[PDB]
Amino acid sequence: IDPFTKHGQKECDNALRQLETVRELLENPVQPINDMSYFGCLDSVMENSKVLGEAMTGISQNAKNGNLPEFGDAIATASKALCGFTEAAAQAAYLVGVSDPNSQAGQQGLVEPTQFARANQAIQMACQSLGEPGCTQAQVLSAATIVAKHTSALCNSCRLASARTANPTAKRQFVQSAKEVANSTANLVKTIKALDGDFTEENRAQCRAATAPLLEAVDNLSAFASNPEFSSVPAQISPEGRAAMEPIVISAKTMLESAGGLIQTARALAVNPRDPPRWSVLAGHSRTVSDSIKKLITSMRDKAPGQL
Repeated sequence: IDPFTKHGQKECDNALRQLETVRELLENPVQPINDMSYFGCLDSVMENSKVLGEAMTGISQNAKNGNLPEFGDAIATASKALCGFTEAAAQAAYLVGVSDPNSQAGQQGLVEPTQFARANQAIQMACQSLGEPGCTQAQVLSAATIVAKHTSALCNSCRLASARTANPTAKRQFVQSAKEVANSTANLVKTIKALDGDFTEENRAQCRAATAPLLEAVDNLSAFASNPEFSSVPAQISPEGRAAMEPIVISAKTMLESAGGLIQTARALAVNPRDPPRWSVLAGHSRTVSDSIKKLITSMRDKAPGQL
């Protein structure tokens, strides 16, 4: 296969993978998707529906006329607009479903807690680099200093954890934790400078020593943070909330499903556009993608007065 057609067909396959990933946003929205306000979602849906409508014209025109570079560009643009659209729709659907008097908003966990696997991995990596013969001076230094930036950011998380937990026993572990990590992390930073100034076996032994109190401090924290009452609590959306969000949610799903059929079918037409059955299939998908977006827009506008 010639590389231009391969490239065009790869654009479509990358687009279909992207739609599959983004569709998950619609499965159970029980947390905000992003930080848009309701009108921000509506504004984004409006903007994406113009970008999409143009890209859809470009997908059919360029597959018909054989312009493969522009076809693959229009498929990429369509994809980014559909992903945009879905992020805005899923966020709007969440905002609607939680706003019902019988629903309770989602609560985000106090810490990450991926931030803690990542810190502990940095430490293990720095220990291996400090210990094992296979690293340059510069490289032992980077692996030590990357530990400092994880643990330093763990201090900001403690702070925000305490200065928002209500629960005081936790608030105090998080204030205390911040100090232990800050004190251990300052200690490590000190050893790293002494090392990047005189690169001896004993200064290397000092940085190594400095990681144990630090790692213990990240372990008292990393372990204690992911207790219960600290994991995010999903929204509890009432039957009425669910029914109110449903037209947004189903129209966005139906949009994505028919967009996938439009792209899959375009992927074949770009190689051979003399195919009336596939143009008819594409047109069917295209009409559904357009009807879906109209419904979604209508549904978002019907509810928008509540968000003023």
